[PDB]
This record gives sequence, C-alpha cells and structure tokens, in this order.
Amino acid sequence: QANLMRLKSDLFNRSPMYPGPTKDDPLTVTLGFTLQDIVKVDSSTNEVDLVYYEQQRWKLNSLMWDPNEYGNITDFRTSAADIWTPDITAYSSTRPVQVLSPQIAVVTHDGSVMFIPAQRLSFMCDPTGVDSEEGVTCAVKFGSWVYSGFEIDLKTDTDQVDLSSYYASSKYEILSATQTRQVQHYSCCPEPYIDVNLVVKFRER
Amino acid sequence: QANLMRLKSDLFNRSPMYPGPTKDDPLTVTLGFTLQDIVKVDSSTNEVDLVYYEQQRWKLNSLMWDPNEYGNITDFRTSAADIWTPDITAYSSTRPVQVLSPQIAVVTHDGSVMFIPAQRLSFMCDPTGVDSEEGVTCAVKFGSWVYSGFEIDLKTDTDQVDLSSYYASSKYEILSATQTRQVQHYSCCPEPYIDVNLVVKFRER
Amino acid sequence: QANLMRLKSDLFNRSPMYPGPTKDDPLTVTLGFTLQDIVKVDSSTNEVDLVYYEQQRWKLNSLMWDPNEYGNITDFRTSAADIWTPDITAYSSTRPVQVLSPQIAVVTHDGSVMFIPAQRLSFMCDPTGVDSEEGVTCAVKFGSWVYSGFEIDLKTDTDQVDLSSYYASSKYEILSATQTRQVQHYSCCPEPYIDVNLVVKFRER
Amino acid sequence: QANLMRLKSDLFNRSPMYPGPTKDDPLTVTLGFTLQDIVKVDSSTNEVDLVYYEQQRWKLNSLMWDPNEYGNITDFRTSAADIWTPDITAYSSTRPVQVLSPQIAVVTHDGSVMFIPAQRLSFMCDPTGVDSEEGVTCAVKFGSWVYSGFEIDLKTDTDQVDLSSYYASSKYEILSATQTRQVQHYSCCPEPYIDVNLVVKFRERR
Amino acid sequence: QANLMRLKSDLFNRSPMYPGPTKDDPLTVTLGFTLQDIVKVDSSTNEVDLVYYEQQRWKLNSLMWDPNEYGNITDFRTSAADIWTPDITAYSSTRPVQVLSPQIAVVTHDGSVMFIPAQRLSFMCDPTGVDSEEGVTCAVKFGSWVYSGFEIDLKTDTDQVDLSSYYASSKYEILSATQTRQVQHYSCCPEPYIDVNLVVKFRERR
Ligand SMILES: NC(=O)c1ccc(-c2cc([C@H]3C[C@@H]4CC[C@H]3N4)cnc2F)nc1
Ligand SMILES: NC(=O)c1ccc(-c2cc([C@H]3C[C@@H]4CC[C@H]3N4)cnc2F)nc1
Ligand SMILES: NC(=O)c1ccc(-c2cc([C@H]3C[C@@H]4CC[C@H]3N4)cnc2F)nc1
Ligand SMILES: NC(=O)c1ccc(-c2cc([C@H]3C[C@@H]4CC[C@H]3N4)cnc2F)nc1
Ligand SMILES: NC(=O)c1ccc(-c2cc([C@H]3C[C@@H]4CC[C@H]3N4)cnc2F)nc1
Ligand SMILES: *[C@@H]1O[C@H](CO)[C@@H](O)[C@H](O)[C@H]1NC(C)=O
Ligand SMILES: *[C@@H]1O[C@H](CO)[C@@H](O)[C@H](O)[C@H]1NC(C)=O
Ligand SMILES: *[C@@H]1O[C@H](CO)[C@@H](O)[C@H](O)[C@H]1NC(C)=O
Ligand SMILES: *[C@@H]1O[C@H](CO)[C@@H](O)[C@H](O)[C@H]1NC(C)=O
Ligand SMILES: *[C@@H]1O[C@H](CO)[C@@H](O)[C@H](O)[C@H]1NC(C)=O
Repeated sequence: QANLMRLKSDLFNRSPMYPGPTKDDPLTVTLGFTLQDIVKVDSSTNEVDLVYYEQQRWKLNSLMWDPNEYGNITDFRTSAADIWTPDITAYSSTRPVQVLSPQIAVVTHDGSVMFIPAQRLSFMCDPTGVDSEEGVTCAVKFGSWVYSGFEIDLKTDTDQVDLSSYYASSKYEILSATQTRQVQHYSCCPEPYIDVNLVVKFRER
Repeated sequence: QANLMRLKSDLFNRSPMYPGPTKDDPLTVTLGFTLQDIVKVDSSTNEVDLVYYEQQRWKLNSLMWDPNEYGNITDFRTSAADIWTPDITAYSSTRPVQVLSPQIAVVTHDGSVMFIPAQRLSFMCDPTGVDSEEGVTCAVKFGSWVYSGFEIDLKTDTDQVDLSSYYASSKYEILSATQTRQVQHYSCCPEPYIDVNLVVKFRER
Repeated sequence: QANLMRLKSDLFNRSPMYPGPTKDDPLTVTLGFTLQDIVKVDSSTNEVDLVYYEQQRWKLNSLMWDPNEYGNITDFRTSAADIWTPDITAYSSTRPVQVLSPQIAVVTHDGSVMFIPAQRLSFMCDPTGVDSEEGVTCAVKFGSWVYSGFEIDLKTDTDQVDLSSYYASSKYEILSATQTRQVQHYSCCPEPYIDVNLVVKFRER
Repeated sequence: QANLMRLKSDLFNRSPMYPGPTKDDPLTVTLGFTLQDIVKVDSSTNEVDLVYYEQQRWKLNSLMWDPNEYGNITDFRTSAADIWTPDITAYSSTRPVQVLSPQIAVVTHDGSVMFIPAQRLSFMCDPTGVDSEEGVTCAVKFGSWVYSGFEIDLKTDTDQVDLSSYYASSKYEILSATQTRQVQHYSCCPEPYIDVNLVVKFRERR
Repeated sequence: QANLMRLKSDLFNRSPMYPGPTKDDPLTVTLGFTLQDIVKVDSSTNEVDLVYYEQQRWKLNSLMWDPNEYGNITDFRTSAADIWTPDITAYSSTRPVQVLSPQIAVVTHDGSVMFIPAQRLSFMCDPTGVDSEEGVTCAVKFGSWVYSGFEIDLKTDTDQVDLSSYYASSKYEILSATQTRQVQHYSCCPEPYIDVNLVVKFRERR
C-alpha cells in the first residue's frame, strides 16, 4: 500500500495532467476488438446492436517510473478519470454507447497504458438477407473524433477480430470479422483522419 | 507537452471565464449541418429522429495567442467544459438531444473555436406520405434559446447541407436538404432572434 | 466583458447565496405557459405527454445594481445554477420532467429574473373521447412543492395560454387552453398552497 | 434573508455533517404514504407501477435552535443534500425509483425534519384477476436497507394510506390501502430490521 | 455522534485513500447471491433479466480501530464513495447494471467491510425450452474486470444460492441455483482470473 500511494502521488499530484498529443509529440494507439454478441437487429430502422470489448493501448513518457524507487512495483490499476484516455468514437452510431465495465486502466512502469472498456453499441446496418445462407455484411469505423493523423495514429496487432468469447447460443453466427486500419478525408477538414474499420459478416443461426 | 501545458494555464487559470457575449461585444456563430441518417419516423406521434453533426464556429479576443511565445503551437484540443460554448437549441425537439461524440473543441491562435458535436434529435414532423414518390418535407430551427440577435447572430457558409456521409442503406433517401438563416419574433419577447432553418425533403428508399 | 465580469463577481462572489423566501420576505412568482405540442396520449395508462415552455418571473433586492457603475449594462444571462430558482412542480406527473432547453436565466438591473425552461411532461389524463367532435379536457396544477402561500405566491399576466407556437401538424388540435391561479389545502398540511391550473381541451385533428 | 443566512451558516458550516444514527443515539422515522395513481400493470412480467408521495419525519438535537437568536424564524426550507436523510428503500422494486419532486426538506426549530419525496415505483406484483369484482392484492415493504432496528425504528401515525389525492379517472380503483409496521429477520444479519408494509387492494374501474 | 465523527475523521481525512490490492498485499472477496426474481426473458434476443442482491465482504488493515478509543463503537455505516469497493462485474451482461439499493456499506472494527448492493441485470441466455417441464439452464460469471488472481481472489461461504426471498408469484420458478468459484484464462491476458459462476435452472410457473 505505502509504496503504491507514494507512486500515485508522485505521478498525479506533482504535475498538471497530460494535455493530450500534439504535432510535435504524436501518439499511436493500438486497437483490437473482442466480439461477444450480436444482440439484436432492427430491420425497420436498420440498426444493429453489438456487445464487445475494445482493447486500447498507448505509451507516455510522463507515466514512466523506476521500479526500484517504489518497492518493485511494475504496474498498477487506476481510475480512468486520473489519466488522459483517447477519444475513440464509432462513426456510425445511432445511440450513446453504453458502458458495461468499470472505468479502470492499467499503467506499466515503461509508461504504457492498457484500457479495455466493454460496450454496447447501436450502429447503422441493413440486416436484409440475414436469414439466408450468404448472410449480411456490416461495417463501422472507429477513430478519434477530434485529432487528425498528425496527432493520433492507430494500428492493430492482427487483422482478425477475436471470436473466442463469442456467445455460442446467440441468434446470429459470425462468418468473418476483420479489423483494418484506414485513412479517410472528410468534407469539413483538409487533413487525414485514421480509423480502424470493423467488418462483420453474419447470419441467423 | 510543456509548451501546451503552459499555453492552457495562461488562457484558463489566469483569468475568470468568458461570461458570454453582450450588446457591446456581440458574437457571430457560424453553423453547418452534416446529415448522417434519418433513423426512424413515428407516424402515430409525428416525431422523426435524425443523426447528424453540427459544425459550430466562433471567435474571441480572449483566446488569442502569439505562436512564437509557445513553441509554434497554432491550435489545440480542449474539453468543452474549459470554455464557453453557444447555447444552440432545436426549437421543435420532443426529447433531450443525445450526444454521440466527445465534448472536445479545437481552439486556434487567432481566437477562433471549432466545435462539432454529433447528435441524435427527435423533433416534430408529420411523415404521412413518406412512402410516396413525392415524399415529405420537414423543418427544424436551430438557434440560441436565451440570446437575441443583439448578442448572438448566426450565419452559414453554404445553404446546402452536406450529404456526403449520408448512410447509403438508410430506410429513407434524401431529395434535398437546405440550411438557411432566418429572423424570428416571438410572443414572449420584443427583440429579433436568429436561427438556422434545416429543411429536409425525404422519402422511403 | 470587463464590466460584466465585474458585475457578476459583485453579485455572486461577495455574499452567500439567497436562501429563498421567508414569511417576513415572501416572493411572488409570475407563471405563463406556451404550449407547443400534445405529443401522445396513452389510453391504456391514462397518461398524456405535452411539450411546452414555462415562463417564470420573480424579483429580488439582492440582485439590483445601478447601470452607471457597470458600463450601462441593464441585463445579463447567467447559468441557473448561479442563482436561486423557484421549485415549481407539476402535481400529477407520472415521469420526471425532461428538460429541452439550456438552464440559463436573464437578470435585469431592477432585480427581476426571467427563466423560461422548455419541458416535456407526462401527466395523468383520461383521453377517452379524444376522437370525437367535443374532445377531452385535461388539467394539471403547477406550484411550489415545499413552500406554502405564506412564502411563495403565484400569479399570471393573462388567463389565456399562448398557442401561437402550437405545432400546426400535431395529431391533436387545441380547442381551448387556460391558466388560472387557485388556492389548495392538502391532508398533510394546515396552510394554503398556491398553484396555477393549466386546463387544456383538445381533440384529434 | 440576513437572519436565515446566519442560521444556515451556524447549523451547516460550523460542524461536520451528522454521521447518521448509532446504537447509543438511535432514531425513529415516521412514514406515511399518499397514493396518487396506479399507472400500469404488466401481466407478462408481473410488475406494477405506482405514483405516490412518502412523508418522512425525524428529529435531531444538532438541528435545534432558539428562534429569538435568529429573528423569530421557526422553520426553514433547505436542499436535502445539506442534511442527512434516511435510506428508506422498497424491498421488491424492479427498477430504480424515479424522483418526481424537488429534493428539498423543511427543518423546524425543535430539530425535527420533514421530507416528502414524490416517486414512481415499479415493483413485483401479479395482477391476474384485476379485471374481476374481487380484484388483486399487492404488497411492498419499505425500510432502511443498512440500519437494523437498534439504529432506526419506524412508525406510522395511522394505518390508513391517504387516498384523498387518488386520481379519480385512473384505470384502477382502490378497494383498500394500509400501511403497517413489521419486524423481519434476514439470513445475512443477526439483528431485527423494521419495515412498513404497504398493502393495496385494487381492481379495474367499473 | 461525537465519537463516530471523530472515528470517521481519523480513518478518512488523515490519510490518502486505499489504492486497492497489490501482488504483495492481495485481497480475498467473499461473494454470495440472494435471488429475488427472474423478471423477464426475451426469446427474440436471448436476454434474461434478474433481480438479486449480492453480498460482498473483504478486510483491510487500514480500516482497523480499537473500540475503547472511540466510545465502544464496534461498527459503522458509511457511504460507499468514502471507501474502496471491489470492481465485481458480470461477464456476459448486455446492459449497464441498474442499482436498486443505497450505496452504503458497513465497516467493522477488525477492518472488515460488508456491502450488499441490490441489482437488476440483463445477461446472455437462451430461454428456448423454458415452457417445458425440464426448463432451461443459464449461467453468468462474476469477477473483477481488471485484477487477476494475483491481486483479487474470490470465495463463497456456500455453493447454494439463497432462494428464501424468491418472489412466490414470479412468472418463473427456480428449480436450482448454485454459486461456484472458477479459474479462467482469457485471450488478452497470460494470468489467471477468478470468478464465481452463478448457474440457475428455471421454468415457467405451473
Ligand atoms: N484544424 C482545425 O482547426 C480543426 C478544427 C476542428 C476539428 C474537428 C474535426 C471533427 C471532424 C473530423 C472527423 C469527421 C467528423 C469529425 N471527425 C470534429 N471535431 C473537431 F473539432 N479538427 C480540426
Ligand atoms: N429582455 C429580457 O430581459 C429577456 C429575458 C428573458 C429572455 C428569454 C427568452 C427565451 C425565449 C425567446 C426564444 C423563444 C423561446 C425562448 N427562446 C428564453 N429564455 C429567456 F431567458 N430573453 C430576454
Ligand atoms: N410546516 C412545516 O414544517 C412543513 C413541513 C413540510 C412541508 C412540505 C409539504 C409538502 C406537501 C405540500 C404540497 C402537497 C404535497 C406536498 N406539496 C412537501 N414537502 C414538504 F416538505 N410543508 C411544511
Ligand atoms: N452487523 C453487521 O456487521 C452488518 C453488516 C452489513 C449489514 C447490511 C445489511 C443489509 C441487508 C439487511 C436487509 C436485507 C437485505 C439488506 N437489507 C444490507 N447492507 C448492509 F450493509 N447489516 C449489518
Ligand atoms: N498487466 C497487464 O499487461 C494487463 C493489462 C490490462 C489488463 C486488463 C484486463 C482486462 C481483461 C481481463 C478479463 C477478461 C477481459 C478483461 N477482463 C480488462 N481490463 C484490463 F485493464 N490486465 C492486465
Ligand atoms: C525488490 O528487489 C530487490 C532484489 O533485486 C530486493 O533487494 C528488494 O527487497 C525487493 N523488494 C522490496 C519490497 O523492496
Ligand atoms: C519555431 O519557429 C521558428 C521560426 O521559423 C523555427 O526556426 C523553430 O525551430 C521552431 N520551434 C519549434 C518547432 O519548436
Ligand atoms: C454609458 O452612458 C453614457 C451616457 O449616455 C455614455 O456617454 C457612455 O458612452 C455609455 N457607455 C459606457 C461604456 O460607459
Ligand atoms: C420577535 O417577535 C417579537 C414579538 O413578540 C417582536 O417584538 C420582535 O421584534 C421579534 N424579534 C426580531 C429580532 O425581529
Ligand atoms: C465502554 O464500555 C465500558 C465497559 O467496558 C464502560 O464502562 C464505558 O462507560 C464505555 N465507554 C467508554 C470507554 O467510553
């Protein structure tokens, strides 16, 4: 307890909070999805609801420490309000995301942060044909809402979505699920934005 | 990091917050809409639900800085709670607006602020005839709830709503969409209020 | 800006907040309704939903100032959390009221305050007969929940509800709408409570 | 204004907040219900929705004052966040309670507090037979969730629920409504807990 | 009052908050469920809704005190925001948990804490066959979301879920209900996580 209280005090009480990334000190966030369930499709509004968790990983110099000065602590859990977190947003959602897990992240001595929020998302998707053998494909882009590619870049560790926790008695079975980095240009804005495109192909079980 | 922390400290910790516009120092807010989806119509209550994002832009002297005094920083991202934002309100909503994007704005060295909230809005609209070839037209006014034209004026850069992110497999297709400045007089109040009228004509796809 | 920051500082930072009205210093609140839409009726639960805005007006000595000492400022906008507001409550609601406008009031140099919240209210009302020529009548009382007539009195400027913003394509048309001061006694309590009774007569369009 | 600001400052800024009742300084809370409407029944989930207000009354020494030292003020209104309030909970609810009135209480010079929250409650109730002449009976217990009878006791002033504000055009009419003190033992916990059992008998209006 | 205000001040104002368990100072949380109602099943989405309360118990050195230094106070009630509480999470929920009881815990002089939140949970469950004599079985794992078995361990006092407060007029009857410790490995993570698996077998009332 004593060593950890001291470490947290030194990282969070002694400085102002990290103000986020800049063009001079950009940040790369690693994203990965673990898909748990396609809960419902609404064919009258073209909305689909997913439950998943989203692994987020980044690294800051201001969160480094030497374990020997703090009783060999290599990592700790902390409330996500104590730290900056990236503003990763689904681009075609139709409702506010519902949070299904505690807002707690893990910080490691090299300055890396891992944050794995579980979410339920409603997004735009036409499920016509879901009851056929071929199924339907739907897609949703995840990226920073406010930072361009000059401040936040994204990457994945793999292009395969993790399906090993997928609910075996779901109404829908997954035929494939990929997660892929893309670059986008928008009408509002001259600079490239980065996203990860989650593409899921599914049908009725 | 260091230069930005210093800049934010100088703009926000050294003064009281901007108390909003006055008759002596009025403010012009530029509005523009990007329509993403007409999600649903309810013909039994005459309510329609849109998903869009609303570009808001204004300029304050108290947010100016010289880039050379702060490591050539020309702009930064900041929480919308750190700054004043205009109280832009839909005049015929039937539910509280749901916020679909992070509450983060971008401030530029000339004192200009850009804020682009994504929203889902339920508003008053009769969808009878939506299943015909001619479609239906619906309209909603956006403006300040509490400031008259003597404190807040509005403008648009174009009268065409941006449709380039419109969901291609929506239940509804858009025939036209305009955004137009207007002046209104109300029973309660002797002074002109300004709004932007969003007029959307649509039908079943 | 400078004059207004100074005025707000002198009214709000230099004293404790107004603790509300007393028997020695009672307060009169003026109420008026502007009815926008009867959104739905539920004949299986006897609930009706209205959208309206409610004009509230009162006057305090502690909010007076001389305009000449503050750059000729005659009024200003301020967050409703910065000031006391009356606890006006619908007496037959079935859900929490939903707030559809920003919580911002206007204070004038004579000490008068105006606050105009837009609301959606579900309340108790039997809509049987709404589809006939004669229509139905429904009523809801608005008053302080906790202050009797010895601390808060109410009045209206007119007994006619403002119908000039009523949605022209509503499912329901308004035949009449009145707002009238009344005195009530309740089982819990020996002292008179004051309310304004909103009586609306309507039918299917 | 001046006298009241001064009184509130003396009661709330000069001390730490009341930490709640103890075995040495127990508290009696008086409860009473005023039933406004049975809004709906759901026979597919066995849930019923009531709208009521709940009168709560208790007394603390730390809220006493002499009226003569404060301009003859005998009582005042204050936000319920400024004071401790009892944690009265429905024991068979199926949704969070919805609050329909402002969170404001009235404190009197003898140290007594009155707080009357209006609420909408969904609770467990089988409405099968509601459309008959005999109706259905449903019941819900209200009590402290965390304090036993050694710290919080409950009482009623009357066993009759107040029906004088009952909505006359409700879908349901009330045949009877009682509010009655009871003592319960729970498996988790060695002390008796006190509740008030609200029993309502109703049917479809005819 | 005076002794308790003093005790609370000494435990909460004089130090920083407990930063949670570590590999060097791990923590064991005891869990137990009391099932009140299966409120609904949705066979079109495979979601089931339960109402229960979850008894949580743990022990910290930093919450110890000697009763003789504080007027023989052996325990007290305190807001759950004043203390650390474990981040126990259902692993197959489809909605945020709804809280049905006040967020108040009880701390005892030996440093032990008891916290008993009542909750409504929607979780993944196929109710096909619920209308038969054999019924359906459904399961949900409860565990820390962020702490592995090296920081938080779990146990139960019994493997039988408490059914003595189960609503007698529910749409569903319970045939059996167990609560059992398990060890899991996940794709994200090399270290063991501990959970308690709540297994409930039920059918439509007949
Ligand atoms: N260079 C600048 O001054 C500046 C100003 C504002 C923004 C911005 C951009 C976005 C949109 C870009 C992408 C598509 C829709 C939103 N996400 C959202 N919010 C913002 F504040 N970006 C850059
Ligand atoms: N001249 C004054 O002292 C004053 C006082 C109050 C208001 C005001 C006006 C409005 C309504 C005007 C428009 C239509 C409905 C609302 N938005 C809302 N909230 C307000 F506080 N405006 C000016
Ligand atoms: N004389 C006193 O000490 C005192 C105490 C409490 C109240 C009070 C009254 C009400 C009810 C009056 C009206 C009908 C139902 C509620 N609204 C609600 N909340 C309250 F706190 N009024 C006066
Ligand atoms: N003597 C003690 O150490 C102790 C500890 C905890 C509790 C307690 C009891 C309850 C339950 C008792 C009743 C049935 C369910 C809940 N309401 C809830 N929350 C609590 F914190 N009571 C006593
Ligand atoms: N020491 C580390 O490198 C590390 C990093 C992150 C996490 C973590 C793990 C989890 C998942 C474990 C279990 C199954 C899915 C989630 N709950 C959630 N939130 C977290 F922050 N644990 C360990
Ligand atoms: C930390 O590491 C070193 C061994 O390299 C050891 O001397 C020390 O005692 C360890 N643990 C603590 C709690 O200090
Ligand atoms: C800032 O601008 C000057 C002038 O062009 C440049 O020479 C200097 O290297 C810049 N400093 C930075 C990017 O920190
Ligand atoms: C205030 O009023 C006087 C008299 O009309 C005028 O001369 C002065 O310019 C006004 N404005 C300010 C900011 O003092
Ligand atoms: C309190 O009431 C008495 C009436 O008996 C009166 O004389 C006195 O003025 C009042 N006190 C104050 C401080 O107003
Ligand atoms: C605590 O209990 C003792 C008996 O052991 C009693 O005599 C004393 O009055 C109590 N109060 C204290 C120690 O403050």
